[PDB]
Amino acid sequence: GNREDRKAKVIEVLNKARAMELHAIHQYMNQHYSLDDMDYGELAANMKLIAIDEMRHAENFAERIKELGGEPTTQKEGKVVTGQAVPVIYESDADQEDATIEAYSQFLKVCKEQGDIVTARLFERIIEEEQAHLTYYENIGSHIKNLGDTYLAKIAGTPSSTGTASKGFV
Amino acid sequence: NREDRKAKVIEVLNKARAMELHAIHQYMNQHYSLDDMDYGELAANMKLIAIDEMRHAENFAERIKELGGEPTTQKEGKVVTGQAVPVIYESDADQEDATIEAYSQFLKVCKEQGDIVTARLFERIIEEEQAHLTYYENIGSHIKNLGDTYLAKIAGTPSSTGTASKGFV
Amino acid sequence: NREDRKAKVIEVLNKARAMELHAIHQYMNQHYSLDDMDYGELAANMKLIAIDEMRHAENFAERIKELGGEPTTQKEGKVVTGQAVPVIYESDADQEDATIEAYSQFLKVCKEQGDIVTARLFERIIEEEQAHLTYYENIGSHIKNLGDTYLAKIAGTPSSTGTASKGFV
Amino acid sequence: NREDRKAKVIEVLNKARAMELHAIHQYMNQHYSLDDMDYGELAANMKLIAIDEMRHAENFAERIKELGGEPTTQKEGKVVTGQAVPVIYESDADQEDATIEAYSQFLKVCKEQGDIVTARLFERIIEEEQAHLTYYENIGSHIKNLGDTYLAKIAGTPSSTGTASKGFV
Amino acid sequence: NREDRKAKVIEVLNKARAMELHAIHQYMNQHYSLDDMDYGELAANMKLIAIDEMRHAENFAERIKELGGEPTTQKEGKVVTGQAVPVIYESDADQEDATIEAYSQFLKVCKEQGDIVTARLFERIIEEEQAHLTYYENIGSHIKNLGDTYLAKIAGTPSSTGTASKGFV
Amino acid sequence: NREDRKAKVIEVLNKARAMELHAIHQYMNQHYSLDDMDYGELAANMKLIAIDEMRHAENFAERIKELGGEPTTQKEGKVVTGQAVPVIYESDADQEDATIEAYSQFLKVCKEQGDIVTARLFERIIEEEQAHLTYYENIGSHIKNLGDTYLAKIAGTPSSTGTASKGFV
Ligand code: FEC
Ligand code: FEC
Ligand code: FEC
Ligand SMILES: [Fe+2]
Ligand SMILES: [Fe+2]
Ligand SMILES: [Fe+2]
Ligand SMILES: [Fe+2]
Ligand SMILES: [Fe+2]
Ligand SMILES: [Fe+2]
Ligand SMILES: [Fe+2]
Ligand SMILES: [Fe+2]
Ligand SMILES: [Fe+2]
Ligand SMILES: [Fe+2]
Ligand SMILES: [Fe+2]
Ligand SMILES: [Fe+2]
Repeated sequence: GNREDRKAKVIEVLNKARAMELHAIHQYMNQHYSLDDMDYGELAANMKLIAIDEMRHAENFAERIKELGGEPTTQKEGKVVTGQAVPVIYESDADQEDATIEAYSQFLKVCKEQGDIVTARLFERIIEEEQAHLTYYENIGSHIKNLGDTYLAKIAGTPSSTGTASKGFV
Repeated sequence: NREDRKAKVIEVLNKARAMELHAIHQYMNQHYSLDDMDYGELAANMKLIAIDEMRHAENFAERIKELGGEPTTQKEGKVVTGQAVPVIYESDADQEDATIEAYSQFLKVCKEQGDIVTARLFERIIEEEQAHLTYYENIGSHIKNLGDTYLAKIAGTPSSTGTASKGFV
Repeated sequence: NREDRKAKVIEVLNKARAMELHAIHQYMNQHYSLDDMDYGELAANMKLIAIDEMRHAENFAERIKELGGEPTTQKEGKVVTGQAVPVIYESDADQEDATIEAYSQFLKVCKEQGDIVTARLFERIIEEEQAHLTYYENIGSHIKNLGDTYLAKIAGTPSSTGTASKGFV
Repeated sequence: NREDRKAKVIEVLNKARAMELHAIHQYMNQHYSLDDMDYGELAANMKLIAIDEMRHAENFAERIKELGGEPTTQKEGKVVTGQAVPVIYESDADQEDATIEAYSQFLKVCKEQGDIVTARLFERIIEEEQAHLTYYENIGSHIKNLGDTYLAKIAGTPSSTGTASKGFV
Repeated sequence: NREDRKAKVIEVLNKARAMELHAIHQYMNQHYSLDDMDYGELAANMKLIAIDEMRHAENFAERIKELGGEPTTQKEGKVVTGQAVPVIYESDADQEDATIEAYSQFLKVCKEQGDIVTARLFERIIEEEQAHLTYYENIGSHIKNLGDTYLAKIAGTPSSTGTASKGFV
Repeated sequence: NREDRKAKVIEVLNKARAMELHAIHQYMNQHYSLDDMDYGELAANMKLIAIDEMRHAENFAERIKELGGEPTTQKEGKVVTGQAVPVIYESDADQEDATIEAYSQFLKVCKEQGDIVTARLFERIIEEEQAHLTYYENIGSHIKNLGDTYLAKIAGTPSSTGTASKGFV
């Protein structure tokens, strides 16, 4: 289609992806608070670090949406599942990252269809980061499945720090 | 006694966290606009304040967990988009003021319920909200009183908030 | 005057009765939750104490009739739903304590009105409420000091309160 | 969807439960009067029918819990007091007849929402309401057709409903 | 058509029977593992539910024979092995829920084909499946909320389901 | 070695269990027909023998678990349906004979693998299969020698195998 139409179709998949990120941020941070509460430090820490990757994805999608003339969404897609036990956390996050990669690859095809190279490349890079998340989650899930409590005993009491504090305003 | 007290504090903690979640999205939205407008300094500071609200959201969640509750994932209120520069600063000062007002009452509940740790948490965050309020009031005043000469000075400034986010990848 | 002495005692009996009707709904509400949760012995004793409150309600009504009045059908206050197990026992203890205080005052009115039979009725029921209070305090103390290890013991226990309600059908 | 079908059944379950709570209070009110009038066998059967409704109210509440809902604690409508013996059996019949009509409709909703278990629960309770209906129409007919000649035979009969309520104390 | 009405019902009867054959092997597989882990009460009840499934399979076959059909000997789906304890009670609950959904559809086919006797069979068995579902949910809830503290209680319990097989030798 | 000795025995145990699963379905299929034909004593005894096979399948499964294995859920071969009464008893005699042959080879492996306990399990079960074999040969002999005169005697006889199999519901 025309210039405006081309931007609009891409703005639409960008807002769908971004809404998926917003969901991931809250879901992963929800699991983070639980892991932290259970005092599984290394697990709690990497979960937050992955939530921060999703915050960056959300921001990148937003910045591209503005560059195309659109308005970045503020609504998350789907609802957050709370109270998941450890094995459910890792099995569900693996499923969610898989679904994400599936959807983002369809979104990339749309960008290519609309002749938007820059946005297509954005999705490409982010899909590669989602793959890292998927592999991480699959591996934790696999050890939980195969090694049970004996694997968890080693994470118990480990540091949970994600580094120096959030460069903020105050 | 104890059980009732805990439940009442968890309720105000979640109300506050819900307000933090609103603020994160509202400020980041305005941050995208300022960046798009290329007012770097305003863009940068708006995001840094958004990261303060993220840390508030997280401190509330952690206290909620310590008290046996579940931290909410829904924001309070709707995000307003398309605000022009004068409206951004007038509204944000209004939001910060209202936030301090509500948190002050939340604080009071914590004291009535005998929860000193949660009261101290609110106290600390309220002091950080006062800093946000003052910042927004100040930008608002210079936009009211000086416009362009002031905005031309912000035009083209760096919008970097420092080194990139420690993440997983 | 005989009629005013009766009117005055019927008044406190209906207040008491309304409190019983509340307690029936409140404790049975909790019973449905404990059953759902499959905490058998706890569900069963909760319902057994509710049945005590039904009996109280019944005895208050029969004395009211004896005095020429009309037993009320409205419960005092409202029932709290969705209470978690720690809150169930803390609040139920609270409620029994408040009942004994209330009833201790109603008994005073009876004596003041020269009604020995109603006064003895309140005295007999008050001792039963003491038994309810001690029970709830005891469970409350176990859930506080032992938490999930105590509940693990109750998990899956029988929830029978004996033979089913003899009824009409 | 699954949650929509459960919510719709919970709604008609809560309506029915509110009708049961009302029947419990209405019929026990009459029981207090019949006992006061010293018509023991009428009073005893009235209380046994109220206990049937208590058991219906409990069954509905348990099924509501199984479906994830919250059982109501509010009765439907208002309790009429001070009814005379002819009015008692005339209105109890009307009420039983109206409950069977409503429950037949509630049953239809369960089926529409594909809830077999709840349909059979309504089905079984309707057959018990029918036994209540028949009892009230029969007593009502004797009071209307025979009056005092018939009541003379009930005067001073036993009112016991058997061994008293297993309770907590 | 008389023959076609029977044919359609026999088809849903064979489909339900195939689900029953599956449940039998799936539950007994988990029974062998729970016994292997020496959680007697859980192993025992798991095997008692399997035996309920054997009886449903048998009742379906008998109705199929009455209708002139041939009872299937293939199970629907495959058995999952090596499940961990939380997975056992999560899947069985899911499987009981799915069974109820289907049997209610099967019931509708019988009514449409005007087979009252078969519909009534499905109705009764659906009530039994609901008792199974409730059981699995309760165990999975205790494993979820109490973990090993609950299992410690079960460890080393008797696994007896009673007197042995009334068989031929 | 120890594991390989266990693995070889698990293999013949699972082969035996697959044969039991087949006999259960094969014999119950014939039980369904015999009942439909209303030859009760024959239908009763066929079901009783299938319950014996159920027990064998269970003992094999239990032994497999003891050796670290997974009990198979797949049956050996196919169920033949629609067999005439004479074919039923000739084939089952033939099936029992072959099982004893196979079982006797399986016992050998146990001994070669140094597994005394599993060899003794096969030994006790082989004695039961011989009881089954004699039974089936006896009936085939009456059908061959006496035909319809034998069946006239069994027609309308009781088919019960006892009170229902105690289950969960
Ligand atoms: C971008 C973006 C969004 C999307 C908002 C939108 O509406 O577009 C975004 C959204 C969220 C939201 C929700 C939450 C709240 C989640 C919850 O509590 O459930 C949420 C929570 C946090 N983020 Fe977040 N954010 N965010 C960054 C960017 C974005 N953030 C950058 C950058 C940093 C910088 C990290 C640093 O260096 O300290 C960063 C850090 C945090 C920390 C870590 C703070 C600490 O440990 O001190 C927490 C907690
Ligand atoms: C269930 C349930 C409810 C509904 C509460 C809810 O919110 O779901 C429930 C509600 C009430 C309410 C009001 C009253 C008060 C009636 C009035 O005074 O108007 C009320 C009254 C009575 N109930 Fe009650 N019910 N109910 C049982 C179950 C429930 N009942 C079971 C079971 C038994 C067992 C029968 C026995 O063995 O005595 C039992 C017995 C009684 C007796 C008999 C005491 C005695 O004779 O010693 C009286 C009076
Ligand atoms: C063990 C075992 C298996 C193998 C499953 C596995 O994968 O390990 C086993 C498998 C099967 C299978 C198929 C069927 C279905 C037959 C068919 O319809 O083809 C099958 C069918 C039945 N079993 Fe069964 N089972 N099972 C016992 C043990 C085992 N069961 C025990 C124990 C009892 C207990 C009876 C008692 O003494 O009370 C018993 C009884 C029955 C009854 C009798 C019901 C009644 O008369 O009420 C029927 C029908
Ligand atoms: Fe992402
Ligand atoms: Fe991701
Ligand atoms: Fe804040
Ligand atoms: Fe602020
Ligand atoms: Fe009481
Ligand atoms: Fe009490
Ligand atoms: Fe009723
Ligand atoms: Fe009724
Ligand atoms: Fe079944
Ligand atoms: Fe079942
Ligand atoms: Fe066998
Ligand atoms: Fe055999």
